[PDB]
Amino acid sequence: DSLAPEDGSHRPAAEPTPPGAQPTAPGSLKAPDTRNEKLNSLEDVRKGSENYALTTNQGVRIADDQNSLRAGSRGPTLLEDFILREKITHFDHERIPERIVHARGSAAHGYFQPYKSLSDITKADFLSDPNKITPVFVRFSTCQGGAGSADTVRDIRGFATKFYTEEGIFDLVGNNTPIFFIQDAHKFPDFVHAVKPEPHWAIPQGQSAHDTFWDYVSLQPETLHNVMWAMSDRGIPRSYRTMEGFGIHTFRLINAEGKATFVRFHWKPLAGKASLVWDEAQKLTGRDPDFHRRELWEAIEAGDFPEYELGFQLIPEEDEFKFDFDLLDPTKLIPEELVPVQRVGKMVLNRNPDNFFAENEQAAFHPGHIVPGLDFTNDPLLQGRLFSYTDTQISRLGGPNFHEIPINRPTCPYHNFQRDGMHRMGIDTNPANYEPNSINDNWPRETPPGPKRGGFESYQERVEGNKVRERSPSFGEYYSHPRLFWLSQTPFEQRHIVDGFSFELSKVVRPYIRERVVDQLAHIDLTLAQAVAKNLGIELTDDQLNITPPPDVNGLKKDPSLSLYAIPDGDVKGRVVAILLNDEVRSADLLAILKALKAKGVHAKLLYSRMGEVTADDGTVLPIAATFAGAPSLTVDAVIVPCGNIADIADNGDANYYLMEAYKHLKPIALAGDARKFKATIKIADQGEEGIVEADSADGSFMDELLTLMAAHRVWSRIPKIDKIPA
Amino acid sequence: DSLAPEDGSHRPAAEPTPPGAQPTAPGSLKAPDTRNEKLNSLEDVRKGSENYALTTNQGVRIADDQNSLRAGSRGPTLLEDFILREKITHFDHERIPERIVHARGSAAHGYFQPYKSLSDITKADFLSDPNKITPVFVRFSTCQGGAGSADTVRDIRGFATKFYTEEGIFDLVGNNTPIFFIQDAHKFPDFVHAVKPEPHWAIPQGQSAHDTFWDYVSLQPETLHNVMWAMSDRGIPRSYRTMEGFGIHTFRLINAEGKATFVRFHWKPLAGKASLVWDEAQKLTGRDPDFHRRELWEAIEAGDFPEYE
Amino acid sequence: DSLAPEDGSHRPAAEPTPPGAQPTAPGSLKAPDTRNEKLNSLEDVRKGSENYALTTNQGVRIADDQNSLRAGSRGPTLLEDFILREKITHFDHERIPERIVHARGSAAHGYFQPYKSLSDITKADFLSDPNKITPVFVRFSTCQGGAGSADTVRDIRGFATKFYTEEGIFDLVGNNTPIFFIQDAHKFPDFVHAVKPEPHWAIPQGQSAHDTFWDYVSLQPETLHNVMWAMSDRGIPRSYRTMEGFGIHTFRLINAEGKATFVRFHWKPLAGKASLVWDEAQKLTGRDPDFHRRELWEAIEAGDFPEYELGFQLIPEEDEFKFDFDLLDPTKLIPEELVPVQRVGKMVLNRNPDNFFAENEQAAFHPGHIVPGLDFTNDPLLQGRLFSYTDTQISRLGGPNFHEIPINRPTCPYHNFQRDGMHRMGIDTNPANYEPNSINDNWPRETPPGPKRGGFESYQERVEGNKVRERSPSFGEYYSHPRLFWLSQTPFEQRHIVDGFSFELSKVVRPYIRERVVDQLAHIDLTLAQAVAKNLGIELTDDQLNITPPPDVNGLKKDPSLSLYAIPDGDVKGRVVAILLNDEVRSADLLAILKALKAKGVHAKLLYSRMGEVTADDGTVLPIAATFAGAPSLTVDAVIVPCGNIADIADNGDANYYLMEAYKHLKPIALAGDARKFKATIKIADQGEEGIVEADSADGSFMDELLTLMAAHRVWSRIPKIDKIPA
Amino acid sequence: ISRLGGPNFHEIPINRPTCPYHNFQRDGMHRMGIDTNPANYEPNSINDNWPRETPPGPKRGGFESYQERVEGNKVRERSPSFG
Ligand code: HEM
Ligand code: HEM
Ligand code: HEM
Repeated sequence: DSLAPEDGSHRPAAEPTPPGAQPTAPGSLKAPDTRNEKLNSLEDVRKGSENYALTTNQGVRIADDQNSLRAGSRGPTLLEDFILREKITHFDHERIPERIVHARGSAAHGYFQPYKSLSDITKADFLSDPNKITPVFVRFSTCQGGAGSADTVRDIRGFATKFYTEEGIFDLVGNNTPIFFIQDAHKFPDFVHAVKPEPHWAIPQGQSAHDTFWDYVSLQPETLHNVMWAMSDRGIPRSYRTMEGFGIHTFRLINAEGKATFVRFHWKPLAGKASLVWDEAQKLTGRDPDFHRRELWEAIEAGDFPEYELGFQLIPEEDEFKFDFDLLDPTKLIPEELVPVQRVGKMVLNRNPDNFFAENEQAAFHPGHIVPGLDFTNDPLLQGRLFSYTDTQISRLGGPNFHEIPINRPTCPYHNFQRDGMHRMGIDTNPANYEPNSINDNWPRETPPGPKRGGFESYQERVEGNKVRERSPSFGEYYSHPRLFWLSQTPFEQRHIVDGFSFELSKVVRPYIRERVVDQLAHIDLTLAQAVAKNLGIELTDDQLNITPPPDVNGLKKDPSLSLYAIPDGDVKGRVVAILLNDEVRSADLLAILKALKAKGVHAKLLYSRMGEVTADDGTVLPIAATFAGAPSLTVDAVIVPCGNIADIADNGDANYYLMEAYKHLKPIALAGDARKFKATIKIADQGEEGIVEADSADGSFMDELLTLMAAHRVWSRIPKIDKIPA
Repeated sequence: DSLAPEDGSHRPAAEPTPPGAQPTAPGSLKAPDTRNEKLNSLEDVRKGSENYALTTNQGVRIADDQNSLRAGSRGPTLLEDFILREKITHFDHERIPERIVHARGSAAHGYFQPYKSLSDITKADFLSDPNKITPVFVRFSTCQGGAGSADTVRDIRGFATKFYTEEGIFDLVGNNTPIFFIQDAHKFPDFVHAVKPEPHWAIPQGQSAHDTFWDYVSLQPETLHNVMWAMSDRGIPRSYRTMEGFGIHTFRLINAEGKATFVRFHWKPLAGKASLVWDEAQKLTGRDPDFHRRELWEAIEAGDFPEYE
Repeated sequence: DSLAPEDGSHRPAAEPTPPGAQPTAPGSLKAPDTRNEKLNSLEDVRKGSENYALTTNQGVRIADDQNSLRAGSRGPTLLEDFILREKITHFDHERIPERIVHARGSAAHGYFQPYKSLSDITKADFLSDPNKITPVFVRFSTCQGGAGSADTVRDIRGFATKFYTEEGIFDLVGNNTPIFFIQDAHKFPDFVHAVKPEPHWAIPQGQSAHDTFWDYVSLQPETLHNVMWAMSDRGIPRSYRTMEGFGIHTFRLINAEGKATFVRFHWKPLAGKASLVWDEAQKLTGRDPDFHRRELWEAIEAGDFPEYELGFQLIPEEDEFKFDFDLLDPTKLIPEELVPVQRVGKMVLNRNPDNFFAENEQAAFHPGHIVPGLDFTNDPLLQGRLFSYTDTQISRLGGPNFHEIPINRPTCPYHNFQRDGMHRMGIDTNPANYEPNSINDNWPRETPPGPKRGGFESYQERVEGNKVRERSPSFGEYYSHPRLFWLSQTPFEQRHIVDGFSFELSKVVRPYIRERVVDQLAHIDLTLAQAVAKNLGIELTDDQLNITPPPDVNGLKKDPSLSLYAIPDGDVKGRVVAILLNDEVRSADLLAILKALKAKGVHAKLLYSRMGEVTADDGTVLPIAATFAGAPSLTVDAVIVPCGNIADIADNGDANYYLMEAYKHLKPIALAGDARKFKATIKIADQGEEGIVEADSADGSFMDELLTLMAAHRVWSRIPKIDKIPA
Repeated sequence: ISRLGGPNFHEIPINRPTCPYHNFQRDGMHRMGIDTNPANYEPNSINDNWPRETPPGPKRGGFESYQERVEGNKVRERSPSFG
C-alpha cells in the first residue's frame, strides 16, 4: 500500500508547537537539535525505522507479517513457524515488575547548572563551576498507585533527579513535601502496607481514604505532619511544574578542607506553586487519568520547559542541637524563617524521552548514589533506604547489571573488577578480575581523597552508643510541626485541609478509627479538630476541648513559606484557556483574545458542540480542538466566551455545564458582549462579581483583567458562593 | 497494646450483610461455612494470625518491630540487623510482572454443575452427571489497562473460568463479546500494541480513544465487528454479574463413540444484561476506579452470588 | 603500588607463541591485529583497564578497596557502606543457569568463505560468492555434564556455529556424530533424564555408565546407532580440532527458482580425525579436566588455527524414497558411499574471546535460526527442537532481549515492531509499534521473497494426513545402521567398542539391564554380542546365537568413511612431543630434535625431575617446562628421550612411569644413545619393535621415523603387547 | 533471591522452619502462604495487633541484640591488631 497520506499530515512538525496542535512524538524526532551529553551518549542504542525492511530479531527479512504458517489456508498452525514464535514470545515477555512504590511516574531529560561555585562548602564537582552543565533525567510520580493508576489523585508525589556528573551519578530522590510520614525505615513496609490497597480485595487504588491507612495514622502520631500536607491542596498539584521538591533528610556537604555542613535540599518551581481543588482533581482522575503525564510532555513540546531552582538549607555542625526538633528526624521540617533556602542552581527539563518503557520505566534512582563532596547522616529513615533501592532494582530490572541499561549509565568513566551477572553487556579485557594484582599492574587503581577527582572517603563522624533498637527520645514529639503547618495556611487552605480529612474519614468504615483520628487532631489544633468532627457527626469531649496546644517551633507561630498561596508567585506562561465558540464568532473578539494570550505564553483550546470547523463573521475558518464534553473545564485554567451568535450555544446544556463547573472550581471566567447572558446559569449578580470579567467586547482591559486573574491562579473569594450551584 | 476497641466493632460479622454494613474481609473469615473441594484443598497453605507471636520468616520471635538496630539511639544503622534486612528485602521484592493483557481483574471462587448428563455429545467427566459438582475459580477483567487502572472504562472484558475437574483442569478463557478483533494470532502483538498506551509517552491508559487504535482499525476492516460491540453499551457493563460471556472460538466436543461436534461456548448472566451510559462510566472511573471489583466482592458478601448459565 | 615486575614478564607477547611459552590472555590483547566484521562490531562494549581509576558502577572513584566502613577500626560494619554493598551485590549475582544440555563448552571466533557460488542450488547470501566472508562464533561442548565437568569424558560432543550473514544469523547447531539417539522430540526429556545424573543422588557426572541410561537404551532400540558411535573412540576425541561435525537432520536448500534440494550438513576437520584411548581419556579427566578447552585456546594462540571444511550431502526431491531408510529419521545416517559429501567452503577459528562469561557462556544458538535459501523438513526431532531453544534461552539469559547481548547480535540490520521486555537496550524512535500503520508510512515494511535480499517464505511442501501422535512405520528399523557402523570399523576400533560397552555395563548395578543390552547387541552382530557377554560373564542363549543379522544398507556391507582411522588423514601440525631431559643433555641431539619438530609445526615441552633449568653438555641453559609428574604423558602425542647422563633419570620412578604410560596408550616413543636403557622398563625386545624409534643419536632418519609415526597418530600394532605392562 | 527466584525461598520445603512463623510480609514471586489476617501492617487495631511482638526473656522470648558498646569514628580502616 502504503498509506500515510499525500499531504504529510501523519507526521508532526519538528519545532515547538502548542498543546494539541500536532500529534506528540518521541523526543528525538520532535526536537532533534535539543542535545546534552547524556542524550548524545544514548545514540548508540537509538533505533530508527524509515526505509528499513521488517525483520526478525536475528535480522531475517519477513515477507508476510499478516499470517501464521499453516498446513493449508484453513489448516493447523505449524510448530516450525519461527517468525510467529519469536514475535509472540517477545510480546509475551514485555512486562517487568513495577516499582514497589512510585510505580506511576512521568519523566524528562534536561540539564542543571550552578549559579556560582560552591567550593567553600562542598567539593562536589557538579557544583564547582557555573559554566559546568550537568545533564539530568527527572522522574515525577504519585506514590501509592500502580503504573496504570491516575495522575491527579490525592497523594504525596515523588520527585527524583539523576545527575550525570563527571565524578559519578548523583541521584537526589525526594518528594513534594519536606517531611515523610515515619521516622525509622523498619516501619516502611507497615506504613506502605497500610496506605496501599487492602490485602483481601486490593481496593482502593491511588487513595489513602480507607480504614487501614487511618488505623495506622491513628496509632502512630509521628505520621500526622505529612498527613496534614497530604490532606491540604499540596496533595493535588496542578502540574509537576507547579509543586515544590524536597530531599527531606538532612545530608552533609563536605568541602576540600574536610569541613562538614548539614544540608537539606529543595527544589523551587519557577512556574510558581499551584494546586487543583479536590472535586476537580477527583473528576480529572476519571476524565483524564494521564493529565499530569500529558501536561509535562506537552509543556516540553511547546517550549514551556519545566524549570526548578535547587536550594540548600545549611546548618553548621556546631548548630546540630540548637533547634527544638532533631535535625535527623524526617518527620520534622526546618522552617525557612529559621534557616533560609540559599539559591544554588537551575534545572531545566527540555526534552521528552523517545521510548517510555526503555527510558522511564527502566530508570533506577537510589539516594545511596552520592559523590565526593556529599555524605549521609544518621537519619534512621535515610539509613534504611540505603539498603532498599539496590535490592529492589535487581529483581525489578532482572540482574546486577542494571547500570548498563542505557538510561542508567554514567557518562563518566567506570572501571572495576566486578564481572558477569545476568545480561552482562560490558566485555572486560583486563587480564585481572581482582586486586591487588601484579598481572595488570594493579589497574584499575584506587585513588586517594582530595579536593577534586579524588576517591570517596566518608566523613569521620564520631559514633558512641550501645547497640540498641531504640527511637531517640528527641524524636518523640508529634504535634508542633503539624500545628505550625496548620497556622501557616490561608483560611481557604485551612478549609480545604478540613474538607480533605472529612472526606477521607467518611470513607473509613469503622467509626472508632474516625474518632481516634479526631482525638489526634485535638492534640494539634482545636479549631481543626472541631471542624472535622462536625462533618463526621462527632462531638468532642470536655477533655478533648481542654487539650493544651503543642508549643510553637523555636518561637514561630507561622511560616508563610509553608502555604501554597499566601505569598503570590503566579506565572501564566504554559497555562491554557478554553474558548467556547459559536457558529458566527465575532472575529474582532477572537483576534484580540488570541493576541493577548499569545503575548503571555498562554495557550488556547477552541471548543464547540461538534468537531470540524466553524466559520467566523468575517469568513475565518476556525478548527475545533474538542467538544465541550470532550475536553471539560477540568483540563483548563480559565474560560473565555467570545460574542457572536450566542443563541447557538445558549440552549446547549454542555456549554452551560462547562461554565458551572469552571465556576465551582474557582477558575476565572470572561464573557464578552452577548456571552454575558451566561451569567444567569452561574447565578451571580446583575452588577457583576470579582472573578468574572465582562465587557461589550474582548478588548484592551478585558484581556488584562483576565490575565491578572490567571496570575492569581484561582478566585478564592468565590468560595462561599459555589455551594449553591448544582454542579 | 490493646489497640482493638472493647465493643468488638473492628471485626465484621461472619454472616451475609449488605454492602456497606460491615467492613469487608477475607473470604474464609467472612464465610467460614462456604466450602468446596478446591477451597478445602487450599487449607494447607492458609495462614492465620490471631494469638501468634510476630516472627522473622525463619521463625525467630521479634521483640522490637519499631526500630532498626543502631550504634546509639541517634547513631548509624548496623549491617547486622538481620530482622530489618529480611523485612525490607521481602517488601522490596513484592511485585511480579502484570499480565500482558487483562492485567486489571477481579476474581471469586464458586461451583458448577450440569443440568443433565451430556454423554451423548461429550465424554468430558465434568459434564457427565448432574450430581457432579466442579469447583471453579473465575477472574473477570478489563483488557487494555494495567493492574492499577480503572474498572468502568470502555473496553472488552475478559471472563475466565478455571474448572477443577476430576480428569484435569479445564480453563474456558473467554470475553464478554462473541467475536474478537483479529483473525490470525500473528497480528495479536500489532493489535494489542495499537490499543495500548502509545510507546513514546505511554498515554492513554484504559482507552482505545487515541490515534494508533483507530489507525489500525481503519487499515484492518476485520476489526470492525468487535469495534461495533466495544462502541456500544456492551463496552461499559454495569457489573460483571450483568454481562454475557463467550469462548469466541469454535471448539470441538468428542463423545465416547469418537464423534466430533462443533461447539461455541456461552455464559448467560442469570441477573440479566445491563450496562452503564458513557458519561456515567467515565465519571465513575474517577469517583470509584474500583467499582466493578467492589461490586463483585460485596455482592458475594451479601449473598447476591453472581450466577451464570 | 608497583606490583608488576620491572622486566615486564607479567605481560604475554602480542604475537603467536607455542603452548606454554607465555601466559594465556584475552584474545584482543593476544592478537590485536586479528579482525573480522563481528569482532569489530563488538568494540563498542569492550572495556579496558590500564591507567583508569577504580570506581563503583555509577562512576564514583573508590579510595579504599581493602576495607568496609565501620564504627571504629574494630567496630560493626555500617549499613551506609554503599561501595561494599554494590561490590558484594554484583558478586552475589554473578551466576546464571547453565545450559540444560551442552553446559560444558569452549568457543572461539573465526570466519567462513565458500569455495564457489552455490546460487544454482541455494539463494542463501553467505554461499553466493567466494569473496564473501562471514564471521563465525563456534562453541564445541560435551553433552551431559555441568559447566564445571571434565572435557575428556566419553560422550557425544556438540559443534555449534553461528554465522553472522548479511541476511540474518544462521546457526548450524550440530554434534560430532551423524545421527542422534532418538527419533521424536517428545522423548528428549526422557532420554536426557536417563543419561544425566540420577535424581536421588545426582551421580554420576559426565558419564552414561549408570543404570538409568542403559535401562532406557535396552527399552528403546532406536538409540542403538548413536550408542555405537558413543562407545567407539568417537566418544573420546583427541581435541575439537580432530573430530567431525554434522547437522544430523535433513534440511532443505531453496534456490531462486524455488527448487528444493534435501541436504545434510557436514564439517570435515582439516587436521584429520583423531581420538584418545579410554584409559588415557579417563585419567586426563583427573589430571586436566580442562584439556580440550586449553588445547583449543592454545592452538589459536600459537597460530595453529582449527580449520573445517563445510560439506553437503545433496539429494534431489524426487529421490526422497529411494533409500532403505527414511531421510527424515535422525537415527539413520546417509552413507557417503551412496551420497557423497560435496565440498562447500572453509571455516577458520582464529581468535579466542576476551571474556569467557560474556562471550561464551551467554552465547545462544538455535537450529531455528535459518535464512532465505534454507528451510526445514518434517524430521520429528528437528521439529520439536524448533520450539525448545527459544524457550530455554529466555530463562537462561533473563528475558526476551537476549539477541541484544553483544555476542548474539546480528551484524546486519534488524528492525521490527517488538518492544519492551526485561533488559531492553534498543531505544525505538519509530512513532508506530504496530503494522499496518499510516503514522510512519508503514515502516519498517515487509519484503517479498526474491532471488537476493528478499523476505523469508517457506517452501510449499504438500501436507496430507490426519492429526496423529504416531511414529512413521518407515522409522521402525533399528539394527541395520548400527551393523553398518560396526563392519566399517578397523579391528582395533572394534575392540575399543567392545571394551566401551563392557566397561559401561560393568557399572550397571542391576544385572538384568546388562543382559537386556547384550540381547540388543545380538540383533546387530553376533561377534560384538559374544565379546561383550564374555566380559560380563553372560552366556548367550541358542536363540540369541541364531538371531539373523539385519540387512545391509542399500547393498552396503561397510563404508570406510565411518571409521576414524581406516583411511589415513593424519596431520602433525599442532601436536606436542614431551622431551625427557637429564642433567647433562647432549646438545647435538636437542638441536636436531627441535629443528625437525619446528619444521613440521610440532611443539615440544622440556621436562625434568624439578622446575628451573638444567645445563646441557656445551653450556646451553635449558628451561624446564614442567616435571614428569606435573605434565604427564597423557598431555602429549609422543615422547622423545635424548642422550646424556641417563643415570640421573634412570632410577627415577616418575621417568620410567612416563614411558610405561605413553607406551600403554600407544604413543610413538623415540630413544637415543643411552636412552635405549629404558627399553627394559617397557619390556621391548633387544632387536626393537615398530613404534619404538631407536638410534645412537638423534638426527637424519631418527626424527623422520618419529614424525612418520606421529602422522599415523597411534601405534595400533602394539595393542597385544600393552596388556602385560603394569601401568 | 536470585538463586532461588524470589523472596519466598523460606517456603521451599527443605528451608521451611518446623516452628511457627507469622508476620506482616506479603506477596513476592511464588507466594505459597495464603494470609487470612485482616491486617498486613502493625500497629493495627483491626486484628487486635496480632501477630504481636514478644519481649526478650529466658525462653520463648523475642530477639534482642546484646548491647555492645560501640565507640569510634566512621572509618574504612583495618584494625592494627589484625596486622
Ligand atoms: C524520605 C523518604 C523517602 C522518599 C523521599 C522516597 C522517594 C522515592 C521516590 C521519588 C521513588 C521513585 C524514583 C523513581 O521515580 O523511580 C522511590 C522509590 C522507591 N523507594 Fe523510596 N522514598 C522514601 C522512603 C523510602 C524508604 C524508607 C524505603 C525502604 C526502606 C523506600 C523504598 C523504595 C523502593 C523499594 C523504591 C522502588 C525503587 C525502584 O524500583 O527503582 N523508600 N522512593
Ligand atoms: C478469542 C480471543 C481471546 C480471548 C477471548 C482472550 C481472553 C483472555 C483473558 C480473559 C485473559 C486473562 C485471564 C486471567 O484472568 O488471568 C487473557 C490473557 C492473555 N492472553 Fe488471551 N485472549 C484472546 C486472544 C489472545 C491471543 C491471540 C493471544 C496471543 C497469541 C493472547 C495472549 C494472552 C496472554 C499472553 C495473556 C496473559 C496470560 C497470563 O499472563 O496468565 N490472547 N486472554
Ligand atoms: C539432532 C539432535 C540435536 C543436536 C545435534 C543438538 C545439539 C545441541 C548443541 C550443540 C547444543 C549447545 C549449543 C551451544 O554450544 O550453546 C544444544 C543445546 C540445547 N539443546 Fe539441542 N541438540 C539436539 C537435540 C535437541 C532436542 C530434540 C531438544 C529439545 C526438544 C534440544 C534442546 C536443547 C536445549 C534446550 C539446549 C540449550 C540451549 C541454550 O540454553 O542456549 N536439543 N543442542
